[PDB]
Amino acid sequence: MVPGACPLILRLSPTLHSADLIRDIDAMRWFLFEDTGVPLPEVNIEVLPEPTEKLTVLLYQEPVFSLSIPAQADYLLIGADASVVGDSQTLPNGMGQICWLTKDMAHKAQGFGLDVFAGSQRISALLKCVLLRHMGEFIGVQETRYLMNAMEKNYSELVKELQRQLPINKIAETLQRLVSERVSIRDLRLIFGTLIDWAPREKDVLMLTEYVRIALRRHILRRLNPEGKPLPILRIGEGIENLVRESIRQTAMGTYTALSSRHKTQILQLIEQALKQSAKLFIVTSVDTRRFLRKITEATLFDVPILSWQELGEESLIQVVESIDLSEEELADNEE
Amino acid sequence: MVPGACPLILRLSPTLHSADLIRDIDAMRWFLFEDTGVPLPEVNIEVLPEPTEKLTVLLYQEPVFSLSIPAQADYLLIGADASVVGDSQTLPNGMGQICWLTKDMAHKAQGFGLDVFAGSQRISALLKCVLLRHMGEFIGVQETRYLMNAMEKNYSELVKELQRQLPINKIAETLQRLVSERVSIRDLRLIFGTLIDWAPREKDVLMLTEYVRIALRRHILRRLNPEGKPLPILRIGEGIENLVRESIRQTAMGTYTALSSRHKTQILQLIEQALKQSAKLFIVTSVDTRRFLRKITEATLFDVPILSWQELGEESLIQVVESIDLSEEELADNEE
Amino acid sequence: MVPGACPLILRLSPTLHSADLIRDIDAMRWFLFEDTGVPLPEVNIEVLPEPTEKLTVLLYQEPVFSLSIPAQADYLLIGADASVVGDSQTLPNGMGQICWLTKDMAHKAQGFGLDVFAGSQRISALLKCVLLRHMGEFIGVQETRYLMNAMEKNYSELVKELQRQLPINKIAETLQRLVSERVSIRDLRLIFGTLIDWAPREKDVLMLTEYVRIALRRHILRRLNPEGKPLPILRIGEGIENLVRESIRQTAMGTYTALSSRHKTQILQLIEQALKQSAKLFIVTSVDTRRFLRKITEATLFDVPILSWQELGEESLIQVVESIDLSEEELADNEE
Repeated sequence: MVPGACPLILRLSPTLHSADLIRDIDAMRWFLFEDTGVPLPEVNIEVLPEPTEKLTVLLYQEPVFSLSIPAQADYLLIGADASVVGDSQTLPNGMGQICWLTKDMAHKAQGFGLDVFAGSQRISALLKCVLLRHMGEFIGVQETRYLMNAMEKNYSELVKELQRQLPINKIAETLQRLVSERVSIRDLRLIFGTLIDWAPREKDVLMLTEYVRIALRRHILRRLNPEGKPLPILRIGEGIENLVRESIRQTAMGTYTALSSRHKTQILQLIEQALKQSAKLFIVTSVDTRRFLRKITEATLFDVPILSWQELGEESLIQVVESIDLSEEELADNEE
Repeated sequence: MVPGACPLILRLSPTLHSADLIRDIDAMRWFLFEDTGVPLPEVNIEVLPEPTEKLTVLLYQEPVFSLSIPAQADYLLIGADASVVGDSQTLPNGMGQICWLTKDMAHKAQGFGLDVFAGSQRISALLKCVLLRHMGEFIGVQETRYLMNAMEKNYSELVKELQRQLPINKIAETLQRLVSERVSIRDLRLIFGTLIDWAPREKDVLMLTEYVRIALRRHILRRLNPEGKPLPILRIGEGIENLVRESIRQTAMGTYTALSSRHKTQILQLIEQALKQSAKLFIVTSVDTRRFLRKITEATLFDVPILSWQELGEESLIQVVESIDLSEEELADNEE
Repeated sequence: MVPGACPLILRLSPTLHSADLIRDIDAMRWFLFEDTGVPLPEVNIEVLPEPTEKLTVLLYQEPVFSLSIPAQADYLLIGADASVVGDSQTLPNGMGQICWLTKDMAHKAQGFGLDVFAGSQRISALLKCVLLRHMGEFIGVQETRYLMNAMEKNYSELVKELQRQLPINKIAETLQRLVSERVSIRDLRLIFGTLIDWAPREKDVLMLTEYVRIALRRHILRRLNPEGKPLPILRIGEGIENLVRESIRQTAMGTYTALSSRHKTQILQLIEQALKQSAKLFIVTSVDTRRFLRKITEATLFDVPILSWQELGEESLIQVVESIDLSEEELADNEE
């Protein structure tokens, strides 16, 4: 009887198991560490006897992924596009769209300029997807202490000064709030430097997270669109920001937004409606109200990245696509 | 002469004893630990010479379970349904309904899609029931310290930070208030993380329990209805919440509800009456007054789970069944 | 010359001594420990040469029990009833009624469904009676420390937290006030848990005793009437409680009752008069004034148990028998 949940469990029918699943999942963990910077816990492989082909992924033993692979399913494609179509189903919890392809169709898709997974990889490229939706749960206080104890090899004075500046719970909160926005924390040295520089002059951890986001803005803007080509930007017009700035209320532990449910909701469906025009769009708002806006749209729209004007340097052009704007609701709609 | 009561004693006539009772009770304890997360103390088996077939379950040597199995009783069914009927009796203390079945009738019931216990299992499936009604008594201060000392293997910094945040009595109070609502505490890591994040900004342990309940809401909503099918929700109309919000009185150790016995009582019989329409219903109220409402209906209706609006995510639909509503009583009924 | 009185001395004529008195008294001590939870000190047997058959029981060397067994006395019955009668005498200090029976009459009484003591047991069943009248003197500060040092085997953190909460004299006071009401303290774990939960928010030890009584209310209601059959309840009407609530006066060390001797006395004889209708009755009053009422009737009526409304759960019915009520006296009788 040992307390503490088992962190990561992958349950598979013995048909799906193979000899290269171990090293494939190992390489998946290594790649995810190099990309997002959060060291994932080693996976526990459980063989579940079942005639029906099914796999499940268990985070802390709460079933969060469950999928049944069809019989003809041997080549896997993540996401859907116009060039290749056929046998597509939507992942649960709104994680997206996937397709199963035959040998020839998948060869054509691979030739078209995409990646096609076949064999044990079909597990990894699925498992990885799940991890990208639940990454923020693998960085807490103990994981933060592990990162700091690993960084005490080369940066001993940096870690010591940081500890003298901020207690470990605030560091863990900042790292978690960074990771839950798909901002990589591989560059821990710069993060610790920014928290040290901006720690004496600030007390709400959320502002520290904003500052660490700004100091990483080069990395963020590279990881969004790797090539220098301009990808679209959806500005928010001054109405919504001017609305939300009066929602800022300050207590001894920070500043929080207080908007009526009507304003929140209408913002959510209007943003959702305006995002159907193109597959990938980047929302943009002001610096002072970026975080608050994320806090009013993180629950439903998770994959959409909410940048800020200062987080885009003057070396990046804007390629404006739309202009979202609303006035208040309770006093009068005036835009809605 | 050794002080301290004997925790768990099962007294049986020598007829009921067997060779597989030891490992059966062991597996029962293991399953209950994996389900609810509270490590139960090892059971003491006492053989009670009695011609009459009778068993008793003793928590701290205060007889709390006493049942006499009939002579023809060899196959056991927990709960009653329309498909199978015959030889049904109600467990004491309002623990429910059970049936004893013959070999053929129990085979038919098992084929119908239920579980039938026969042999030593008839003890376990009964004993377990008792444990599910008294679980909250097996988590105190010493048990909390045992859990923390077990979690000091992998999460040392998490436990140290928690201790620096909250004294052990508040942690034990929070865990007990969680377990006495059938909220599993198997995921201790997330519980400690939430208590660490929300401990500096809060002093009434009951609010901390509310926050830990919210952070577990995915688990709670899975454990209530394991399948994604919508199961019924009984809302409470705004009258009762608007009534009870003025019952909140704040002292230096927290906020408590103060309602006249008339309001409490009328709420209890009206809820009890409205719950006879369906076997299983989930009450729903507001976030601010969930706990208080539980505190005014925990004594009589224990098995009914009282969720909250925020504890249900926007990814779960509502399947409204009824709408409970009352006004005040002392000033004027106005609904009653 | 050694300070400190000899705790328990039983003085007997050599006629009454036997070879099985040692183990009989040992089993008596063990049973009393399992029942009331207070570990009694080992008895010192003194042989007192006397032609007259007489025994004495000495608590701290102050003669408190003295009885002379008649010549024809070989079978002993404790208490008197209608079915068997003959050779009955009243124990001193109002401890009750006993009977000596011949072989055939005692056999008939045993067949009637009672217990009959013969031989060395006639000492034990008498000695035990004395112990049940003076139990509260065997739990002080040293005995409390012995109980806590025994409970430091399995509950180390529970005892440590309790000590950090309450000094040992308050714990001893609470245990003594519990034992002097025939409330068993065998379940020390729950008592310590309740004192830990309710210690920060309270300073008068008497309230802590009330809370520990409430948390034990299951044990208490079982030990009063072991079977689920309803046994009578004598309510007190609102007059006396409404009278006594203004007697509550609060000093820096707690709240005490201050009533004129007339009110006290009249309450005592009226209760005594109303209790002659039935052999066994349970007084009931409000939660706020139970303890005070006991404090105004403990001196004369000791054996009568004074429960409280909250100490009876809603699962127990009331079987009201009478309704005691009085108004004030000094201002005007108005009921008396």
